[PDB]
Amino acid sequence: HHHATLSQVLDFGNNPGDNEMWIYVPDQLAANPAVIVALHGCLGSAEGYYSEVQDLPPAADENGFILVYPGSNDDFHCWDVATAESLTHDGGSDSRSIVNMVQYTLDKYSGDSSKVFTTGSSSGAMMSLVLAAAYPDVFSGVAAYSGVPYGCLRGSPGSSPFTADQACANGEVSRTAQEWKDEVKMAWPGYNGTYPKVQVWHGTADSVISPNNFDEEVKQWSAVFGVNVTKEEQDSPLDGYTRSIFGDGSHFEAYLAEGVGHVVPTQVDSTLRWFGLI
Ligand SMILES: *[C@@H]1O[C@H](CO)[C@@H](O)[C@H](O)[C@H]1NC(C)=O
Repeated sequence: HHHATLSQVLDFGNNPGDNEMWIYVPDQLAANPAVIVALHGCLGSAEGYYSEVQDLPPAADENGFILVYPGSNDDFHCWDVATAESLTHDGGSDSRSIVNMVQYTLDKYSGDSSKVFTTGSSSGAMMSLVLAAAYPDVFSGVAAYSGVPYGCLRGSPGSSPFTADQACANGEVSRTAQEWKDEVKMAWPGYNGTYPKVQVWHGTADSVISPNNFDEEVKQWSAVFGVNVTKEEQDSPLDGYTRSIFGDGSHFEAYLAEGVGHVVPTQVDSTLRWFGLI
């Protein structure tokens, strides 16, 4: 029988970041399919991430949504989370290319523009929060595994963990919740609108991206949404994962995984439930 496979899309429109686009389209789609953008980490690739999170493609088969795997061949295969272009709405670079991949997909498959989501690990988690801050008009939910608060690397000469200024990855950058909220506002000056629901994950033993970044991400998004922790669930979804539920639970939740390092493995069902797809 025919089987869907990951395939590179060689022309998806304008590509300011000079990125690759790969797509997994199930053989049977929902009538108005959702789109999940799945973002690899540094030194990774679209094909690598397709293998790294093995439960995503079967979930697409079961639910009839489309997976878009962008790929970066620049800066140690890291996503640009440092330049003004990538960090800003309509600015350019990788984030605009990713949005163009989304628009290509919505147009070709008559997809549901209200059901575009993004998930990523490490560098890809960092980019997922860039997409949340700079393109909240495109994305309705994000799931960031082992990343860094939006804007931490603003101005940096690169976005990999090998640059000279490694203050963010080393956990040395602490800003107030208000400062992190104002950072998010800088992604789209004058925008006073919604932001996609944000789910963040980090491991307490991460030697690459300090778990201090989890605390900074919590400050950032609790300020954006104006929420505080209302409930904590132990061992949720797995032993040692502490789930922090903020407000009424509809905008921001966070998971700190005891003993886990770089990166927290993707919990597909937790992320799909967050996106409302299951
Ligand atoms: C956006 O919100 C700020 C307060 O955060 C306010 O000063 C500004 O007037 C608002 N923009 C518009 C167009 O109303």
